Amino acid sequence: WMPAYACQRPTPLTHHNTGLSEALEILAEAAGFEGSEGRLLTFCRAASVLKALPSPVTTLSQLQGLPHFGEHSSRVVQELLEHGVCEEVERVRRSERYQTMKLFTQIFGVGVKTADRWYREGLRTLDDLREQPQKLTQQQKAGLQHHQDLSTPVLRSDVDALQQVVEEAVGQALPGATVTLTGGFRRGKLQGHDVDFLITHPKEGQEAGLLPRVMCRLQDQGLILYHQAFERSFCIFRLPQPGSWKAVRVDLVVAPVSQFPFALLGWTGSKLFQRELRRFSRKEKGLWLNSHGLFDPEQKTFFQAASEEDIFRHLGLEYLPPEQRNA
DNA sequence: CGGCATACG
DNA sequence: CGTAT
DNA sequence: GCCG
Ligand SMILES: [Mg+2]
Ligand SMILES: [Mg+2]
Ligand code: NA
Repeated sequence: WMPAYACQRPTPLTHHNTGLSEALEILAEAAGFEGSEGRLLTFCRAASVLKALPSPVTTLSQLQGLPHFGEHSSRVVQELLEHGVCEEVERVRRSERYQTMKLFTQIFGVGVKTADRWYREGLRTLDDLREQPQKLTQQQKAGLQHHQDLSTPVLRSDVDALQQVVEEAVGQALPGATVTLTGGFRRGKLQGHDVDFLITHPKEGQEAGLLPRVMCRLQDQGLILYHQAFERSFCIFRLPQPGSWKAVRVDLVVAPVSQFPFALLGWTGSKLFQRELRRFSRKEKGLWLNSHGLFDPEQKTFFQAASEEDIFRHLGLEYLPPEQRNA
């Protein structure tokens, strides 16, 4: 009734076990702050299973037979059902370690490893970092200066305005090039913390060298608050606001049209969905999947895809639209 | 017990 | 090390 | 932390 891989089941954006999934994802996040990638994955998977259910979990027995629910995740659900709260989850929420690692990792340019080192040095607040800017990278200085704006959700109305200015710059850099909205917004999200665009051109090869030309034109228009040959660009855009503006994170990605279905699939997510899809491809089908293609290691050949539908078919999976990939 | 996705900047 | 889904 |  419940397949083991998230890519084998539709997962809508809104579901019937929000509180339970949120608690398990706290534990997944905390596992990540401690470098326990294995425990992070299990908690993430257990959370996604609940997102895929057709109704609320009301009794512990309803977890029987569900994949990725063992003693620990089941105990978390049990306590939430009996008391509306899970002691372990609440201890994590208020712990100084969790709050600081979460605060530091959400800085653009700060990963788990950097946040952990700063934590061990006694640092706890953003102003602690600001007072010692000599130890910050140029990327981290940008992320810290813009941290407040980058914490404000991006609205779908913002996305439309950004896509227009991106299309304009893309149109001058390479006539005929196209811009596709990807990421969480393509999955139907109404808010987000960044906007993701995928750029290609219908004539194979014409996209080569395109991203530097796009970036230089965006910068000349005064729209780039920060950015680093290349095919991925992690920028901070200047988004007009009523009587002012705000900083917004935008990712620009280029792919040749031959690889466009794979890049669209990869960059549409969710993150967990893509990990599960690549895991499923390798372990169940013996095929190697990434955002560039799908490789058969036996015949040493790449699978040609003209659409996401092609890719699902070549993996023996039923097609899922982006709005059902919210694992 | 091994494995846990796979890239690019 | 960071970034991305 | 859980699966095969
Ligand atoms: Mg995104
Ligand atoms: Mg992004
Ligand atoms: Na970060």
